[PDB]
Amino acid sequence: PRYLGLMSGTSLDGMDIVLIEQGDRTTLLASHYLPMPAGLREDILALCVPGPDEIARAAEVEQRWVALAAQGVRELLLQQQMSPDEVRAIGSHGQTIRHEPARHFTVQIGNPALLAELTGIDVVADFRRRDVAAGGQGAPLVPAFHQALFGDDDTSRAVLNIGGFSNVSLLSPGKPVRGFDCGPGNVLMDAWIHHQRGEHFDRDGAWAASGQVNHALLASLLANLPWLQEHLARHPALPAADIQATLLELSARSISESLLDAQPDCEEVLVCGGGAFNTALMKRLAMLMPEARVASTDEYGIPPAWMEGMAFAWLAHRFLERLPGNCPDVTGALGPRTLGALYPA
Amino acid sequence: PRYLGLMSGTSLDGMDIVLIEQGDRTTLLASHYLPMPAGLREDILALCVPGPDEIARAAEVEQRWVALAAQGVRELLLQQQMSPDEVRAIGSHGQTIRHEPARHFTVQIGNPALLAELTGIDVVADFRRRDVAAGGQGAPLVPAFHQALFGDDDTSRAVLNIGGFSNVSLLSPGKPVRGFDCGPGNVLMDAWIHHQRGEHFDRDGAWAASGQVNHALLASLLADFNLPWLQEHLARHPALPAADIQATLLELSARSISESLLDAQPDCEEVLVCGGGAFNTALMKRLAMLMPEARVASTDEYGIPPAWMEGMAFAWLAHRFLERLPGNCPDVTGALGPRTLGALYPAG
Ligand SMILES: Nc1ncnc2c1ncn2[C@@H]1O[C@H](COP(=O)(O)OP(=O)(O)CP(=O)(O)O)[C@@H](O)[C@H]1O
Repeated sequence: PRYLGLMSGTSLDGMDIVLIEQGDRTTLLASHYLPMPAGLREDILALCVPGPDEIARAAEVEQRWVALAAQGVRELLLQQQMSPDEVRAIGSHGQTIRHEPARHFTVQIGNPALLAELTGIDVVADFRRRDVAAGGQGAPLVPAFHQALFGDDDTSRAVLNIGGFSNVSLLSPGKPVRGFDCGPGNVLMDAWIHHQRGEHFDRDGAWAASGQVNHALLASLLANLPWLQEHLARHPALPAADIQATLLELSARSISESLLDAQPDCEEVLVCGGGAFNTALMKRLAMLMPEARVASTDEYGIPPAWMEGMAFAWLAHRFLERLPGNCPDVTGALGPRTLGALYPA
Repeated sequence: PRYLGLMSGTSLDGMDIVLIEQGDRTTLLASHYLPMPAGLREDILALCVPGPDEIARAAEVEQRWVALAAQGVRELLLQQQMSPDEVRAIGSHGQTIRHEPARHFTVQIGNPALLAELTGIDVVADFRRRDVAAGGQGAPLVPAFHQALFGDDDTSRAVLNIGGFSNVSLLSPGKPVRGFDCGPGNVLMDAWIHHQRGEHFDRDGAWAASGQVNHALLASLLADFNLPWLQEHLARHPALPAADIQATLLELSARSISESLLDAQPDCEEVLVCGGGAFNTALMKRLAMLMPEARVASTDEYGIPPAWMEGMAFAWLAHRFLERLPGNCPDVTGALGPRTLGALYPAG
């Protein structure tokens, strides 16, 4: 069946809306991004810390959030010339305004009843609360999706997300799913090329690849921008591209070492997040993990930029299939649980 | 199938827990009442008006609320020798802490995911939000249940709920379901007998029945609800026996109810009374005298115990959800049309 997934993370720049086809495999049919208006962003941020009149404020803020979400859903469907009747459900994360599992609560707003009213599509939402009710942290959610996609190959695999920072899901046969942070991802390379060339990032890692790794600098680094700038002053003036090359090597070494310490027999590293598009970084990771095949998740039909939205569409599917949606090995929950709640159209 | 219903009103005394069998008819199998501790009542009340730190406070309060609800479900099932697997779903009203349909929102707490986790039973909850989303007031919800129970091809009926206050569902054949608020129910009689005798309420209305209606006082009251409000009225009248005041308060409710009811439905053939007021023998007697063309009787005579009507409505709403049948009455709520109400939190 077909599902929409709706995600809006804590950066509040906009909403990711994806449309998947789900059967034996998960396939991305379409995707859409909708920027969040400045006014909505502030009112949400103002709810992310304790303040007065929160019940009423959150109730009114979520109405605006839902209207925007419904607009985005309508827009994606229009683009695909698809009737909402062709979609089984929307999996909506909502918007986190408070997440405090130590006090046994997590709060995502996003009035799913209104989302169903406006879209005419069944909504599955409120995915974190059941994991928390069962003693979990209510996060992370995506490793369950990683496991369903890539687990059970009888193969030791790592699903590596390279965003600003790096994190990995380890899928080892006969072992619990594991998850941990690997180190910096794109954060410094982005910071360095922005500072030096006004680029948001290093496309294909081409700037890094044109430079030459400085081993003195690399050694200092291994033993943010001001943090980096502090290091560069302690060396003669280095070409900016050599700096970039050294920053790439820094990420490649930190990721590969963290991964291999936890899963030395890793056979495949599947890379998602924007770092999967960094050709130079991907090449170096492969060199540093010579017993593992390193490839983008794209090679498996999962576009690396859309992992999160697709996970939420998938969670809608899991709910309706009466299958568990959490990964208690990573959330700390007592066991597998059905995640979410159904608000029918 | 079998369903649990969980009701907790704005009076904040306790939770109604009911077990029904639902097929062509709705039948009460078992019921349970669980008092709410003062500390929880106080903390809930404090969330009913705007205040500080509400998100975190509500989250902590609802966890205690859910723990109590789950124990109540457990006890009912223990008494009935029933496993949670024998229950199809719980329909939970939750606890209302803010209701402002004019601002298009209504808020019931009661973490349904936690309720499903603790009970091991599928939970259907959050019934008001879809009605509000469709432009309605999100209330009242019970008239749709009243309709399913008592709506008939040939009888003008009024289903009258007498709690602290009174509200009625008008069921006219070939006509839309109607609903409205009929005035005070037990609120003043309860306050007056508590003040004068330290009783929680006037059992069978016997104290009121021992008194005599004062027509001057009745006329003043009707020319207009709490104890200071009454004391202010008593100040404008000579000193009356306490029982006469109680008798006059009963007559106030009886006349206000009958007059609103008869004005809206002059051809009323049956008044079916539920809520605790149905147990007030003296009040029931006066309602019957004031509506002589209608048969005035407890819902018990129609197979629905009057104390458990509201809880049973929420059990019924869980059934309506699972059957994808509408749960609201848009003519009474003002919603755009019929809607499936609620959200499913599966036990899994
Ligand atoms: N045996 C009896 N004799 C007389 N009155 C009785 C009674 N049993 C119950 N009552 C009355 O019923 C009242 C409770 O009414 P009910 O239970 O229907 O209200 P409720 O629990 O729904 C709260 P609300 O007032 O918000 O509706 C008591 O306060 C009392 O006045």
